[PDB]
Amino acid sequence: HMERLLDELTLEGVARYMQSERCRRVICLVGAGISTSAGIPDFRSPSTGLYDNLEKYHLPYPEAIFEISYFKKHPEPFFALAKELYPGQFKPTICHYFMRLLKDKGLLLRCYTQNIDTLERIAGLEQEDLVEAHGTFYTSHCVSASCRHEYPLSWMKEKIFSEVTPKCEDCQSLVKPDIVFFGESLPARFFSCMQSDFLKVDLLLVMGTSLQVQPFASLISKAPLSTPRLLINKEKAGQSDPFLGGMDFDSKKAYRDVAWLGECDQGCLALAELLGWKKELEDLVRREHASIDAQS
Ligand SMILES: [Zn+2]
Repeated sequence: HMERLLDELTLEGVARYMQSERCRRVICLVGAGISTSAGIPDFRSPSTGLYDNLEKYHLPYPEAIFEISYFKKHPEPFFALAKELYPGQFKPTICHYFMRLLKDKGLLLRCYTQNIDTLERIAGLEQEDLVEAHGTFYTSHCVSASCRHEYPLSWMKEKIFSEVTPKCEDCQSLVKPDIVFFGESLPARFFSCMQSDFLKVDLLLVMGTSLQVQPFASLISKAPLSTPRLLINKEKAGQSDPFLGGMDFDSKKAYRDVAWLGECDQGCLALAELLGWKKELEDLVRREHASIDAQS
């Protein structure tokens, strides 16, 4: 398969491709693994125990706490759990700032994220750069269709910590964080952007996602057949399930998929180093972290 775009199936090969004229547009697909080093737990991991200690709320079924209709009937369990799990700090990771550098260098077509933690926005990705496939806590909206007053995270955090159920100042309906609940569709933006972006992509950077939740995981099968796909993740992921266009890292037919196994921050640091960006990345992270630490 000598017509392949990567000269070798390694991080070095990906970096050479990125700095070549053939690689102009990068799509990042990111999940919980890019935020665990910021102290944000993987909410979909059973080890997080998201559905443990819910007996106190007397739910009809455990998932009711994340179901839109139940939430509109009984929002208190959700907000109590949100207080319990609310992060102590919102400091984006090296990986988030690596994506900001991609944006700065003119390479970022889009970041599709499964995360709700807002760290992409704090790191400087703008609305146009992002597809928050599972929604976000970055904004909240009044639930009444005729009103839809928007509230920022600071307002919602004050309500969560004072243990006052958030109500709209205009109409007194419940205000809900913009995360996708059970019984809700993924945002239209997810499908709209997918249909356009994957015609234009030169590289998929898949970071911190095990590609286990649909339809987000299917994004990898939307890339053109020639598009290299780099996985930076603690574990290999995205390969075909031996039971049930997956990643092929290791067969003799492999031609475009590369796995770098380790912490996402370390993989992004290694890639930045190959690209000559390590000092830029360090300076950016150190300045942004200093700024966050110095909020007065
Ligand atoms: Zn309202």
